[PDB]
Amino acid sequence: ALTNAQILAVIDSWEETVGQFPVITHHVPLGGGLQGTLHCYEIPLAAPYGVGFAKNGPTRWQYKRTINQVVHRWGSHTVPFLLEPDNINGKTCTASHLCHNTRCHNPLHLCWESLDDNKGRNWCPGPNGGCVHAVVCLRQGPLYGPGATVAGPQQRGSHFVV
Amino acid sequence: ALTNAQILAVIDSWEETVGQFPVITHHVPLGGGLQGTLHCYEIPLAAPYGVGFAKNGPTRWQYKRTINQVVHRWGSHTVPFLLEPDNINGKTCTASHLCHNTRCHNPLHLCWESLDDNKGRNWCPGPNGGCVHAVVCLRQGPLYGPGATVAGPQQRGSHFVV
DNA sequence: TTGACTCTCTTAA
DNA sequence: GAGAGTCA
DNA sequence: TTGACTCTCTTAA
DNA sequence: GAGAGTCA
Ligand SMILES: [Mg+2]
Ligand SMILES: [Mg+2]
Ligand SMILES: [Zn+2]
Ligand SMILES: [Zn+2]
Ligand SMILES: [Zn+2]
Ligand SMILES: [Zn+2]
Repeated sequence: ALTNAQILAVIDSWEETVGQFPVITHHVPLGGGLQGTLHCYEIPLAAPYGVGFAKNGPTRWQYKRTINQVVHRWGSHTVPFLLEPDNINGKTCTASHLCHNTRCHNPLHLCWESLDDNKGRNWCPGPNGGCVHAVVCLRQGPLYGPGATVAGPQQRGSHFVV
Repeated sequence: ALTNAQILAVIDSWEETVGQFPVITHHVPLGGGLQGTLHCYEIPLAAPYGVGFAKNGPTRWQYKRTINQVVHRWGSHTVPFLLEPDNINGKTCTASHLCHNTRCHNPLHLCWESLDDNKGRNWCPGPNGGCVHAVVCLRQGPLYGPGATVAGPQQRGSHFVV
């Protein structure tokens, strides 16, 4: 098994490498009609991505290090959380983008939470619009708003009551 | 089937059958510390379900009718919306439970919207807690709340800014 | 040991 | 959140 | 014609 | 949102 020291060295090598990813300034809604700025550290669109990084899907990457002749590989956004519990309330912990930018590997834009918590951030009103997430959102969710519902509740007869 | 008359006949037959399903009272959070009551018309847990209905998954059903000597079949919750556009902004329209109760087939608890709009209702603060859905929620979403995030954004070094 | 690809999988709407 | 096939 | 099962699929985190 | 294989 990797020791704590070895895990800390993986996190440090990952941070070193990600810290050299292009830093992109994004203006984002915070909720309440306010605008803010996020600084995303974006993995390149095509190879090479950076030492240890490889793309396993359109918006999926992995980080790989070989320690004492053994190859270790992690989801590319999971590395900041290698010293954390990997489940909570019986649910698997996932890397969760507070900036909603998959290419971003800025650990200040990531949290570690259930997939349900992760998904729900997509619709959050944001840190200035009423976010109640205990680990606060950095921005209004990209899908927040009135929606585009095509048809609402309706009946042709009188068989139903709400 | 093809004709508007045939489609109205399907909707009317579906409503009559669903209207005979047991009416179950559910007390629900509305947001804002308020509680309300919904009347769900719940398909039975096991066969027989009702004329035209059959279970294709743990919480999936289909409605089937023979028209023009051919079998026409639909997802059980899609029938109220057979005269509506089946897409919006290039996204497929889905039946979406405002009561978040899949066995319920009350059309006064259903709307017709993108899967994204559908999902997002799970986290809505509700009609008395700030729901902004243009087709208003009937209750606070079951996943609304602070979440259970295990670890927040963090870095070991000084490579990153928010 | 490393890069750049390949494949399939999980969840809950 | 879906569509479609196999039997009786 | 109708009922009661079976299977896999879609989406975007 | 994930894990793992192949090849040089
Ligand atoms: Mg996310
Ligand atoms: Mg729903
Ligand atoms: Zn970011
Ligand atoms: Zn939030
Ligand atoms: Zn209902
Ligand atoms: Zn709502």
